[PDB]
Amino acid sequence: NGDKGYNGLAEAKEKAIKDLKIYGIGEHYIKLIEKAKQVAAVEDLKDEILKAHDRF
Repeated sequence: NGDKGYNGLAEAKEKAIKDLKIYGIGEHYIKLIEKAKQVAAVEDLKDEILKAHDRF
């Protein structure tokens, strides 16, 4: 995970922030996915972001 040569990381980040935007997630958290080091971080961040969203 986090392979710079493959586009899997870029596609993972793309679909991750796609989900985020669907849930009305702001850029503050969307940037976290973009700054993710690896796909595992992308998945973990997305979840934690949506938890913070659902946390009221």
